Amino acid sequence: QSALTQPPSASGSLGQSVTISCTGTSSDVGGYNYVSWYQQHAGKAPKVIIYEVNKRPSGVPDRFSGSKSGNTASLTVSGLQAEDEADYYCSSYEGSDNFVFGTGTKVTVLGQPKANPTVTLFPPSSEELQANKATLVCLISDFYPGAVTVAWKADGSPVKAGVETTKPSKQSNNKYAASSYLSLTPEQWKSHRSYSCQVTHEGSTVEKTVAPTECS
Amino acid sequence: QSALTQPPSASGSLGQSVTISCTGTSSDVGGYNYVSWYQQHAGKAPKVIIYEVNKRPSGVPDRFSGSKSGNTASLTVSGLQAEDEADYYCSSYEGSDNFVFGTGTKVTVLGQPKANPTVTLFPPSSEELQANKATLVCLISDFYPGAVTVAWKADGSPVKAGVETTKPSKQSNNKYAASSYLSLTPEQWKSHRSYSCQVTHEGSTVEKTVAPTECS
Amino acid sequence: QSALTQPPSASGSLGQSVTISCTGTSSDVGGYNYVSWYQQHAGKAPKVIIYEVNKRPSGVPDRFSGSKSGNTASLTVSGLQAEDEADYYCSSYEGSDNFVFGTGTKVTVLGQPKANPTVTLFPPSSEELQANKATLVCLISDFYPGAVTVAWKADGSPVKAGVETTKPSKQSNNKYAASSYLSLTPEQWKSHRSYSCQVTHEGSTVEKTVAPTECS
Amino acid sequence: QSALTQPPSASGSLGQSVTISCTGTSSDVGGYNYVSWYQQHAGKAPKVIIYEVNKRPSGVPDRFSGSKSGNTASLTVSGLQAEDEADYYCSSYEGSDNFVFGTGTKVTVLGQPKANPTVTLFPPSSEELQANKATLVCLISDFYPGAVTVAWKADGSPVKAGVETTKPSKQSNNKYAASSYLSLTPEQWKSHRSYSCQVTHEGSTVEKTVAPTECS
Repeated sequence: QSALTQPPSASGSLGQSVTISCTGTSSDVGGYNYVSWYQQHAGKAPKVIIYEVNKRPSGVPDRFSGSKSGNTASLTVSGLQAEDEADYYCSSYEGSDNFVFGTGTKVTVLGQPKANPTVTLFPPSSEELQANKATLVCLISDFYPGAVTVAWKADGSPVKAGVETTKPSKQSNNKYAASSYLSLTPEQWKSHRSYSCQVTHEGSTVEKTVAPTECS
Repeated sequence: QSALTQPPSASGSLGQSVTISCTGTSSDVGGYNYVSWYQQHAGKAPKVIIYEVNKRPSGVPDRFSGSKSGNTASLTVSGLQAEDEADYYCSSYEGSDNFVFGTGTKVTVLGQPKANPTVTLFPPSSEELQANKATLVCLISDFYPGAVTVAWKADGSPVKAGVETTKPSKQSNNKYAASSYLSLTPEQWKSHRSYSCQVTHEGSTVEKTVAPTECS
Repeated sequence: QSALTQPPSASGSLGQSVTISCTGTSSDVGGYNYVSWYQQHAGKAPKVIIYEVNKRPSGVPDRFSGSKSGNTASLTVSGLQAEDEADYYCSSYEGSDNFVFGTGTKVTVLGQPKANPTVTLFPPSSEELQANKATLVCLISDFYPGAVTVAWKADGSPVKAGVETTKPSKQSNNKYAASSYLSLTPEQWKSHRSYSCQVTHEGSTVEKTVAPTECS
Repeated sequence: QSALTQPPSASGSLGQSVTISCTGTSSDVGGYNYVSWYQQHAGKAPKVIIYEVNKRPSGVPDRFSGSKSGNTASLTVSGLQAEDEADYYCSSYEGSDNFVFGTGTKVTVLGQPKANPTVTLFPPSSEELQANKATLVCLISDFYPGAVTVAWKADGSPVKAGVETTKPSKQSNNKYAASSYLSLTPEQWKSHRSYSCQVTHEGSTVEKTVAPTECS
């Protein structure tokens, strides 16, 4: 369906203002005047915090803003101490036996660290070399801002047919951790050059390449 | 506060029919209509799936209605389909632009086969150990239920303050499984005798010890 | 033969919602409509209670609908009301004047309070015994569940080939209880020491012995 | 609602023809041309055996008849060996968010005896004279044709406010048995003259009177 184009996590420094945008089509969000922005303060009941454009229900606060920028719907939060710490959802109204929601701009800043992802790439074992099950597993410990873009490449170009990514979590301090792994035939492996696991941030990134070969 | 009464949890089969009950004030669901429901599954953005009272866009197969007796507004999926089970929610106009919604349900639907669990662990590359440490990662690829525990054993005894786990899953509408990680350097590693991961799951315990696999 | 698939038994509460599923050939419920349902409770004459597919005359409060996904035509009572529990049935035109109907359901609805049982036995008039026999009759007036047994004891020991019982009930939408009868003449009577009726019911046993009551 | 006026049990002698009638109003059954007559061969799925007037589905037999006698709807069964042994239901179509069913003319003849009801009347006990609970219980053993009209009178005239009648049954040979009892204050009892329990057949009847009074 639609996508209502939303960055992943917006990560300020308390006493801040962010803009979350929401691109759709030109029809809706563009011409159309009905955008809605809700808040799931750690999921559950994402409340309507913004409706119409910059309109606001009653049992929702101030500090809370939003515009219909001739093609992008944007919410501007301007404070953010112990308010934005929510999942944020942008929704586009329209008359098609539907009405659009977008992707999840989640907010926080309450943590300690906004330190980086720790990735490693464990290319296939003997599960693969013998057991013939070609699994390269790409791992990410010690996060702080839990945001995991990951993209794999197959020798040069994108790769993504039989690859999974474990929605993330990590205890102890919290931080965050997660995985992404790919499973195919041996050869698809040993016949092939290299696999890349690049988790991404904005002012973050880390890339990694595992390549085929031999034993002792 | 404007809450929408609805149970926190639903159950059923896939042979008969399920009904979630969204109840409120005559204000919201008494003398007003405009009860929309959304299909959310923790991570995709909620889907309008009965609007007004029982009006439904491509997504309602058919007997996936809702109607509102008095102010007790129940949506029924007649039949029931092996979907994923999580959150359904109802919002009504409660009028003066201040929409409100009942939370919950989720589901307990037989008609999805329990699975058994499939492990992959990949401590290696084949240097890892001569030069530093790498780290041990265990991956249960799958098994339906999502009700488990993993331990790791160093030739017979659990090592300690040397373990990190937590997640249920991802997948699409398939299963639930996660991955464990221990840092064990070299001798911490092999000096360690040999390592099984111990997947105690639903009365069946499964597990793989790994020793000399070398390079894959 | 033209049968209408529907479960033989339904269950639920009175807090949520129940759905009975009437499924058949596209002939009946595929490309034809005209699925009517009747509320029968073993003794009153069945009541049309969703006609065509979800059209309903005074009797449907409201969310007491039915809809037909594909040919799986489910009727939902949203809410559910402490009714009596027994038979619901669906008939569709299956066209060429040869209507057909699914049988069953009945119900298992919490939301009706179990009762305890209340006995009355009346062997007498006050001559009965000097002149012939009369007969012993025991009446449990009531108690909700309807899951029991009655014995009769002649000062401690069950007499034999001297007993007749069987029934669940009547009442309106209240309870279930019945009445026992033993013919015991005179001496067969008092020569008999004294008679308790023994109502073994749902883990609680209740019972009344009767001796000298004389005339009432 | 309606009543669709139907005698209770029609009781031939095999190789016979009976007429079951169905009076309603003048509107329906009268003018109206839609009567329907179904068969519950010991309950469950009462099939449509007659529709329109004398029209008959396909998987139903011959021997089976029915007319729309300008105000009474009648079915004439003409054979009856091992066919009529059913509950029989007369139904009147009409356009009032309804469609009428009538009362239950049940059929049989397969038995041994078409012998009479055995009634007794156990007027209040000490439950009543002391316990102050005024219960006169009217009992009917050894039936063959299970048909129990019962009517109580209070000194002369009808009586029926707090009186029950246990839908009937009896094991051993079968036959049939049942009860009917009345519960009121002592005085309503001892202040009052007499209570009558008349079970009725057609070419049957039995009447019984219990009157108030004293002990030893």
